[PDB]
Parts: sequence; structure tokens; C-alpha cells
Amino acid sequence: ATQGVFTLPANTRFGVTAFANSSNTQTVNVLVNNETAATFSGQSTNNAVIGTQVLNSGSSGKVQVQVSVNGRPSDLVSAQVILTNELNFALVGSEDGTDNDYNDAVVVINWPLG
Amino acid sequence: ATQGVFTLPANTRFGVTAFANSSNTQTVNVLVNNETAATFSGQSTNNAVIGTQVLNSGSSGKVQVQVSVNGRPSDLVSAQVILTNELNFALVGSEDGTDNDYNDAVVVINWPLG
Amino acid sequence: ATQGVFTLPANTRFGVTAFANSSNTQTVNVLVNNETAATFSGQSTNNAVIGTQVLNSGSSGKVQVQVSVNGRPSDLVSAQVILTNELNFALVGSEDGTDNDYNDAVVVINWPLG
Amino acid sequence: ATQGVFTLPANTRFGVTAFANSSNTQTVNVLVNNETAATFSGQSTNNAVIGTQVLNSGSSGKVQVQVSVNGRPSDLVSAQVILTNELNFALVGSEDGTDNDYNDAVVVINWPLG
Ligand SMILES: CO[C@H]1O[C@H](CO)[C@@H](O)[C@H](O)[C@@H]1O
Ligand SMILES: CO[C@H]1O[C@H](CO)[C@@H](O)[C@H](O)[C@@H]1O
Ligand SMILES: CO[C@H]1O[C@H](CO)[C@@H](O)[C@H](O)[C@@H]1O
Ligand SMILES: CO[C@H]1O[C@H](CO)[C@@H](O)[C@H](O)[C@@H]1O
Ligand SMILES: [Ca+2]
Ligand SMILES: [Ca+2]
Ligand SMILES: [Ca+2]
Ligand SMILES: [Ca+2]
Ligand SMILES: [Ca+2]
Ligand SMILES: [Ca+2]
Ligand SMILES: [Ca+2]
Ligand SMILES: [Ca+2]
Repeated sequence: ATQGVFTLPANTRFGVTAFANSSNTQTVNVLVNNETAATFSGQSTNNAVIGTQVLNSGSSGKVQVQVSVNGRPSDLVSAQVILTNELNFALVGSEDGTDNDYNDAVVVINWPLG
Repeated sequence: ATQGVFTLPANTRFGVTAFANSSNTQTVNVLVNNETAATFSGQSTNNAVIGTQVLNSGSSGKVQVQVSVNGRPSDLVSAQVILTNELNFALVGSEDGTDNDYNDAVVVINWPLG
Repeated sequence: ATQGVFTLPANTRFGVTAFANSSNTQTVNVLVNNETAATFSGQSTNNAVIGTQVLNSGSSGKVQVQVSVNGRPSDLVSAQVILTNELNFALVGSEDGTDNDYNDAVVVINWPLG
Repeated sequence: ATQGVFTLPANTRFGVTAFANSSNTQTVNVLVNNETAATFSGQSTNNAVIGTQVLNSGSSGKVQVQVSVNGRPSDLVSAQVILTNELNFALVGSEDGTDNDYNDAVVVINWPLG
């Protein structure tokens, strides 16, 4: 199944933050309406924040997280969770290797802000 | 029901990261085995990463998040989600006022690391 | 925080299923737009299905689950999860006693159907 | 990533319940410690509970859900959620066609029981 794709309310500001847990340098691209809106990269085996930004979901509401290492797309896992019918988390993990820890790049999207 | 309390695997490294979305300065306390292990603070209405830290879950694995605004405890909402039976997120939202957006301090705990 | 309240897409069919794990008979009310849409009653300490019903979210999209024993409201916990940006679960637990297992009546709402 | 596989605590009672939403007959097999422990079959486009059962996770705690339509495995999506650090749901969706509603067989595992 498709992973790392989320439908947000239109024209809504959301937060996106990425962490790294890998010997490989991670590249995280955040797409809004199929176009790269933010790119984060870095390397850490200690959950270092490799990027954070506030973006706008625009008129499509379509937000996609892609993770790549040495040009090769990582395998993604994702889900959305809503707390008290108000607070949204869109969560992404990724695997770049063979140990299947799925934490090599971790991405957290949250809304609403403000 | 109790919120912001999570049982992690014992003696395990986890990341804890806090975001602020309020006019009030937020104070986030992270307790490990009922003792304060980290404290983050900041003020933003634009999802500032007011703190992030790697901690060890200790002997019991009990991790608790508490949020306050100048000594006044905020109301908490929380859940844990596990992706591909491997990647864990413990999620916390909090409300310091009356608009019930529950984003005033958002806390994300993730494991495993490395 | 308010629990057991969910916003569904308008005019959408959804399934609601209730399980019992308590010595007390559980009374489960499902409200749609603040009015009774379904009521289940049953007792089991072995996860028996005490009700299942296909409902329509109608014009409001507001769905609320209430659980009580002899008219006294149980404490609720709830969250919504979305898989592959398509499949929705609205989940509810309830506690009618002191042991805090939160399973006394468990309610699962799922959509889309068909 | 692997989907539909969950590690439960060893020797724990759990409920498993399968719903059908497809023109095709669904077969749901539930494996514990790699051995079929329950099997449900049925066709519905109205969220019929094609089976529910109570099982024990045994010494391994390994539970796997498989879904097939006349001998072809459906594509699975899954996640586990925990509310108030106590109530667990292991959730499975599956797709047997092209529309990607991922509801063709839906399986919900819940614990604790009693
Ligand atoms: C050395 O192992 C680390 O780096 C590899 C990539 O080389 C990851 O897949 C693995 O999970 C570890 O984080
Ligand atoms: C002014 O409104 C903002 O600040 C208050 C606290 O004063 C929050 O509760 C609210 O959600 C907004 O973030
Ligand atoms: C006897 O214990 C059972 O019934 C009570 C209600 O009396 C529940 O609260 C409890 O979790 C058990 O299911
Ligand atoms: C006719 O459409 C229905 O049946 C097909 C399988 O034939 C499913 O994939 C689809 O989601 C619908 O439930
Ligand atoms: Ca890895
Ligand atoms: Ca890793
Ligand atoms: Ca608020
Ligand atoms: Ca706020
Ligand atoms: Ca109870
Ligand atoms: Ca009970
Ligand atoms: Ca389908
Ligand atoms: Ca279907």
C-alpha cells in the first residue's frame, strides 16, 4: 500500500520535523501538491533533528513524505492519529537497509498549529 | 483516564521532542522512574522545537510527560502507536486554555533509536 | 479532554461494533448529531459482541459514543487512526470500576464501508 | 514493510474480529506462533462480522493476520494503538482489487480481555 501520503485540510499550516537514526546520510523531501516544498538532510545514530519547517498544505491538501539514501528510495511505513478529535499527527518511518528497525529517518507532521 | 504515561521497554534509549503552539510559555517535564529527567520550555505560536533529548527508559521503563504553564498543569491527551510491529511513537497533546486545540505543547517520544 | 466524539465525513456509512468485558451489563449509546442512532446492551467477561450496526453519519458527521452502567457514565478513552490515508478506525474504551483495564465496553467504528 | 504481524505479551487473551466489505468472498486466517488458530470466511458489502473469536497469544506472543480471496493474498495495511497505556488494538485493512479502499476485509484484535 502507498505510505507517507496524507490528505490535510486545504490552505492549512502544518509542522514537519525529521530525525535520523542511521549510519547513512538521510534525505527527506516533503512534497506539497506533488512538488518539493522542503528538503532536510543529515546523519546521526542519536535521533538528531535533521530539519524542521512550517509549510502550507495549499489548495490540494496533499502532503507526501519521501526518504532517500544515495538516490535510492527507502521503504516507508506511516499512519495518521487524531487525539480528542482535534490534534493530528502524521507519522512516517523508513528503512534504508536490512535490520528493519524503520527508524533510519523518522518524520513527524503535526497540525493544526497556532 | 491517566494520560501522558507510557511503559517503554526497560533500559532503552528513546527520543523526546517538544513543540510549542501557544501565546503562553510552555514547560514540559519528562519523568523517568518518577524522577524529572528532562525539562523543556519556550513560547511560539508557530511549532518551535523547544527541546529535544535522548534519554534512557530506566529499570521500570515508565516514562511520564507533564505540561504546565507557570505551575498550572495543562490538560493532557495521549496515545502510543506502533508501525510494522517495530517503530514506536508515544504522543502527547496539551491544552492550557479554552479553545481546545490541544497543541499548546505537543510532545513526541520515539524508539528504538540507532 | 472530551473522548468518544468523532467527526466523520458527512452522509457516509460506518460500522459500529461493541464488545463487553465486565461483570456488569454495559449500556452503549451511539449518537449521531447529538441524537440516539443505536443502543446496545449486553454482558460478557469474554469479549462477546453485544452490538453491531451500520449507521449513516448524516448531515452533521458528528458521532458520539457513550457507555454507562445503571445510568452512571463510564470513564472513556478514545482515538482515531487512519491507515494508507484511506481506512479509518474510531476506537473507544471504557472503565466502569476500579481496575482501569478500560475494556469494560470496547467500541470500534470503521469506515468507509462497501 | 511486513504488515499484519503483531507481538502481544506472552500468555495473553485477545479478541479477533473480521469484517467484510467486498463483492468477493474474504478468507481471514489468524495465526498464533505460526499455526492457524482461527479462520473466518464470508462475503458482504455491508460490514458483516464474518467471525469473532477469543484466543491466547501463548508462549511466543506472535499473532499474524492473513487475508486472501480464492487463494490470492490481499495487500495488507496495519498498525497497533494503545490508549491510556493499557487498552490495545491491533488493526488490519486489506485490498483485493483496484479501488484502494483497503476495507475488503478489516480485522481488529483487542486486548486485554475480562
Ligand atoms: C550500521 O547500522 C545503522 O545504519 C544502517 C544503514 O547503514 C541502518 O539501516 C541501521 O538501522 C543502523 O541505524
Ligand atoms: C491566544 O491563543 C493562543 O494561546 C492560548 C494560550 O493563551 C492557547 O490556548 C491557544 O490555543 C492559542 O495557541
Ligand atoms: C469483576 O471484575 C470485572 O467486572 C468489573 C465490573 O464489576 C470490571 O470493571 C472489571 O474490569 C472486570 O471486567
Ligand atoms: C464491486 O466493488 C466492491 O468489490 C471489490 C472487489 O471485487 C472491492 O475491491 C471494492 O472495494 C468494492 O468493495
Ligand atoms: Ca534500518
Ligand atoms: Ca536505524
Ligand atoms: Ca489551546
Ligand atoms: Ca494552541
Ligand atoms: Ca474495568
Ligand atoms: Ca474489564
Ligand atoms: Ca477494495
Ligand atoms: Ca471494499
